[PDB]
Amino acid sequence: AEIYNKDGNKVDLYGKAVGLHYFSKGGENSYGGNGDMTYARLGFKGETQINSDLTGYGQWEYNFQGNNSEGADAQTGNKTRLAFAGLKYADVGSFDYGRNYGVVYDALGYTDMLPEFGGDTAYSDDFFVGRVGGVATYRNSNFFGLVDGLNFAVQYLGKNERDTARRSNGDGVGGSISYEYEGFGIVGAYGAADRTNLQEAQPLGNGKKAEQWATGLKYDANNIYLAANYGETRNATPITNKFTNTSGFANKTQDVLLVAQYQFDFGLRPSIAYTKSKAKDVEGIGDVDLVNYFEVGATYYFNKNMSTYVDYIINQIDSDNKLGVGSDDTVAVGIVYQF
Amino acid sequence: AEIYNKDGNKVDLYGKAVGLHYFSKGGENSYGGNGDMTYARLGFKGETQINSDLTGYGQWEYNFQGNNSEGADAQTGNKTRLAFAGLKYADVGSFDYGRNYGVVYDALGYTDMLPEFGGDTAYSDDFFVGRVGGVATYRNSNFFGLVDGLNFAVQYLGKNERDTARRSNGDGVGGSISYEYEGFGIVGAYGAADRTNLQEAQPLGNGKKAEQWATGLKYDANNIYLAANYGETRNATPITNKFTNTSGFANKTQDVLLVAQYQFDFGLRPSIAYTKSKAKDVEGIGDVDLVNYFEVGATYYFNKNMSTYVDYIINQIDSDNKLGVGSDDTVAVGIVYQF
Amino acid sequence: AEIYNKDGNKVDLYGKAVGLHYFSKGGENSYGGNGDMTYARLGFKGETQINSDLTGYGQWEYNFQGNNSEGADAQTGNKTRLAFAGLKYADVGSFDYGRNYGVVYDALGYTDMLPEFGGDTAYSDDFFVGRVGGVATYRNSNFFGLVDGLNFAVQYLGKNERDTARRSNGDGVGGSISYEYEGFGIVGAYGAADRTNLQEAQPLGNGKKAEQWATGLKYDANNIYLAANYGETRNATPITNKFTNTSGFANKTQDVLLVAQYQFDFGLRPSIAYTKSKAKDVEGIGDVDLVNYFEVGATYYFNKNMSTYVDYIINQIDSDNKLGVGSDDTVAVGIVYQF
Ligand SMILES: [Br-]
Ligand SMILES: [Br-]
Ligand SMILES: [Br-]
Ligand SMILES: [Br-]
Ligand SMILES: [Br-]
Ligand SMILES: [Br-]
Ligand SMILES: [Br-]
Ligand SMILES: [Br-]
Ligand SMILES: [Br-]
Repeated sequence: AEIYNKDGNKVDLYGKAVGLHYFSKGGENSYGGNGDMTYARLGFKGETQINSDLTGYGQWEYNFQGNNSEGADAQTGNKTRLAFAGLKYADVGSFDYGRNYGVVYDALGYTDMLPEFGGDTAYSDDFFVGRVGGVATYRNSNFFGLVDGLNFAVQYLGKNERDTARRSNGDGVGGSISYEYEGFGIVGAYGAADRTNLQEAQPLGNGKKAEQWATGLKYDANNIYLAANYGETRNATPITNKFTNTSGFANKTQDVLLVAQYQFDFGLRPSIAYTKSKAKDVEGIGDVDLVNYFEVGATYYFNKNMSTYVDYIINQIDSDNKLGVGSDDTVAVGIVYQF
Repeated sequence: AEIYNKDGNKVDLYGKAVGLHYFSKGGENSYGGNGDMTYARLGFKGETQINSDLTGYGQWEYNFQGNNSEGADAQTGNKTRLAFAGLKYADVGSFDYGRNYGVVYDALGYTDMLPEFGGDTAYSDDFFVGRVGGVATYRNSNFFGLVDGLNFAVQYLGKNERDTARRSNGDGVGGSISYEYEGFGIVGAYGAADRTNLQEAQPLGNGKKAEQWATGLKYDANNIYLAANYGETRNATPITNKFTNTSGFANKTQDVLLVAQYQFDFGLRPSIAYTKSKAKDVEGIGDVDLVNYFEVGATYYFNKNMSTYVDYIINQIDSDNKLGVGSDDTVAVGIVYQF
Repeated sequence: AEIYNKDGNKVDLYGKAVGLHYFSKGGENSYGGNGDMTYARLGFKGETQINSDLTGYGQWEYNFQGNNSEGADAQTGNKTRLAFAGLKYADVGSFDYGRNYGVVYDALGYTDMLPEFGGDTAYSDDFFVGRVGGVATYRNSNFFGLVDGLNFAVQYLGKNERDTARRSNGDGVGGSISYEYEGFGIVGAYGAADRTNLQEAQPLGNGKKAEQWATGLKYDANNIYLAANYGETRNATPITNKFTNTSGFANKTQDVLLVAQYQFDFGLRPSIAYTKSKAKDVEGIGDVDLVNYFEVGATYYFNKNMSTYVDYIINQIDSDNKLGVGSDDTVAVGIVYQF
C-alpha cells in the first residue's frame, strides 16, 4: 500500500502472508510435493517525478519461507526475487538494471496466471525465462508514441559465474515485441547467451550457447481470460536424472501452455489449464517429458486484500518417466492476506 | 504503527530495536549466557473489512539478530516467527493457517510476562507449547456470543518431517478453554500428536505419541498482575545430556510458573517470579531438573515507544545437575525502541 | 520516508535499490572485482518525545544482496548493519547500545564520501573503525551546551568471542573529540581493546592489545568539500597473504585518505581522491601496501530520490605486491532509487 507520497515521490511498501498447504499422495513422486508451504512476501516499489518528461523508480521484493522451524533450517527458501532501479523518459523508453524478469518472460507471462502452479517453464536464474541477476532492460511502449499498442524490449544479460551450473549464465542478449488491440494480444520473445565451462562440464547439455524463445496469444476482456504460449529451448532448460543422480540441461525442449479463466462479479475466478514441456535429444534417455498436466482451480476474491484458492494438478506424467519425474497429482489450498 | 488505512483495510508495519546485554559469570555454565544479545523485530499486521460480518487478516514477524558480525555468521538466529492468514466471521469464529502460536500457549501465556526471561516451557517448534509451523487454528470468543467471557480454540497441527527431531512433529490436535470475569482468568489447554521415526530413533524419549497440557490462573486488574501455570508433558519436552553428548525428549515433565507484577503510574513495573520444570523417567539419569529459578526484574516505560529493563535470574539449579544444566545466575539489561 | 508521526513518535522506514555493476580486467587481480554487485537496503529510524528534555530513539538497517541466485547462494552478503537503541537527554548527552559505528569512524567519516568506493580503512567488525557489535556509545554535542561546535564521544566495546579472529574482539574503550566553525572541521579519535586468543593464535599480528587512531580535517561549505584523514594502527588491520594461504592482522599500519568534491546546482557532483594504507613489520614480508589508488568519480543527483554514478579506481598498487593485493583498476557504475 502506498504509505508515502510527498514532494514528488511515492513509495509503496507491500506484502502478503500466504497460508498454504499441498496435498499429495504420501510428496516424493508427486508434482508439487506434500505438506505446509506457507510463506510471506515483502517489498517496496517507488517512483519519483524528476521532471515532466522523466521519472525514476525502484523495486525490491523478498520471499520469507513460513514453513521452516526457527532452528538451523530457518533460512531455507529465503531469497531476494527482484532488486533494480531505472529511469523512464517520456516517449523515449525505460531503462533499468538489477535483478529483474528476463525478457522471454514477456511471453511466458501470458499463461503464468494460475492460483498456485502454472508457469512451469519460467525457471528462476535460467537466462531469459524467469527472474535473473545482472540484466539491463530497455522497454518501449507504443513505439515511441507513434504506434498505440506496439511495444518492444531488449535485454542485456551479464555473465553470472556461480558455483552451480544450474544458477550460472554467460553473457547474452534477448528481446520481445508485442501488439495489443481491443482485448487481443500477441507477443514474441527470443534470447541467446553463452554457457559457462561449469554448465558444459555437466553430462546433460551439449553446446556453448543457450537459446530460448516463445510466442504468446491471449484474449483479455469482458471477464474472459484465454491465453496460449508456445516455446522451444536449446541447452537452456535445467533437468535432472534421479536414477543415476545426474543433472544438467536439455539440449532441446518444446513447450505448450494454455489457460482459460473467467472472473465473476461476486469474486469467484475459475481456471482451467494445460501444460506440457518435452525434452529431446537427452543424453541417455532420448525424448522425455518434463511437464504434462491438466489443471483445474479457482480463486475466491473477497476484495483487493483477501483471497482463498484451490489448485488441482491432474498430472499426465506417466509412471515410468525415464528421469523419474513425478506421477501423482497435487492439490494446493491457499489463504492470502495482501496489501 | 498503523501506516495505512484506506478503503477498508488497515496495515500495521511494526518493529523494535532492542539493545541487550547478558551478564553471567565468565556464559557456559549459566542460565542465559553472557555477552551481547542485541536484536531487532519487524512485521506487518493487517485486517480488512470484507463486509459487516466478515474480516480478513494476516500477520508476519521476523527476528534479525544484532549480535553477529557482517561476515559468515551474519544469519545466526535469524528467522520468521509468525506467518499466517485467516478470516473472522462475526459470531461464528476465526480461522487462520500458517506459522502461529500453538494452542497450549493459550495457557502458558499467563506467565510469559517477564522483561527478558520467563516462559521456559513455551519451546519453539515443540508441538503445541510455542510457535510452530503448519497449524490450522479456530478460535471462538464469548461462546458464539452467547456467554460473555467463555472462549475456546481448537488447533490442527500438520506433520513437519524435518531433518532434526528437535524441530519435527507428527500430526496432532489440541485445544483450549478459558473463562474470564471481573479481572480473574482461568484456562486449560491440552494437545497430543504423533512423533516421527526420527524423534524415536533418538535415546531420550519413549513412545509414539506426544502430549502437553497446562492450566492457568491469573488476576489482572487495578495495576496488579498475578498468574500461575501448571503443566505436564510426555515425550514432548526436548532435552540434552551434555556429558554423553546426548539429546532427545523427556518421557515426562511437570512444570510450575508463577509471576507477580505491579504497574506504577510513573512507569516502573516491578516483577517477581518463580519457575521449575522437572523431567522424570529420563533414560539413564532418572528424575532431574531442567529449570529452577526465582526471578526479580523491573521494566521502566517512558511511554508506548520506549522502555528500559533489568532482569535477574536467581538460579536454584544445582552444581551437579546430571544433564549439565547451568548453575550460575544471569542478569539481562535492556533498552528497547519500538513502534 | 517518515511514514508515521502521531502522539509523540515519528518512524522512518527507509531503503534503496542500487543497480550496480563493476568493470575490471577479466576481477581476481583487481581492486573491486568484476560483475554484478546489485543490492538493496531497508531500515527504520525512529525517535519519540518522552518529554521536553528527553527523547528515545532506535535504528535498524539491513543489507540484501541483489546479485545472488534464488538457490543455495541466496543469502550471500546479507546482514544487519545497524541495530541499536538509545536515549538523548537535552544538554546531558546521548547514550545508545547495540550494533553501531565504532567511535574512530567519527574521524574516518571525513573521507568516506566517494560514490562507490573509498573508506578502505573503515573495516566492519574491526574494533573502532567501522560497524561493530556490542558497543555502548555516549555522545555530547556542544560540550553540554557550553561550547558551540565542540563535541565528543566515548565508546565501550564489549568482547565478541566469535569463531573467526577476523570478526572477534576483546573488551576496549575508545573516544573522539571534534571542533567545527564556519565550515571547517577537525577531529581526533583513538581506541584500544584486548585481542582474543584466537586472533593471537594466527600468524600475522603480535600483541595482546589492539589500537587505532585517526585525525581528520575538512572544509565543507559553499558547495566545496575537502577532507583529509591520517591514521595508524597496531594489531588491528586484518590482512591476508594469498600465496601462503595466510591471514591475520598487521602489527602496524599507517594510512592517508584525501578527498575533494564540488556540488553543482544542476546535480553533478565530481569527486577526486587519494588513498594509501601501508602495513609494516608484517611477519615474513616486511613493509607492504594494502591500499594505494587515485580515484575519479562523479554522482548525478536528479533529486533526493534518484541518482546515478561512476567511480573509477586508478590503482597504484604494483604487480608484485608481496601479499598479492590486486593491481588492476576498477570502474563501478551505479543507479540508485532511494526513499
Ligand atoms: Br518459516
Ligand atoms: Br525455479
Ligand atoms: Br541476482
Ligand atoms: Br547482527
Ligand atoms: Br525454543
Ligand atoms: Br514454520
Ligand atoms: Br540477489
Ligand atoms: Br569490511
Ligand atoms: Br553485531
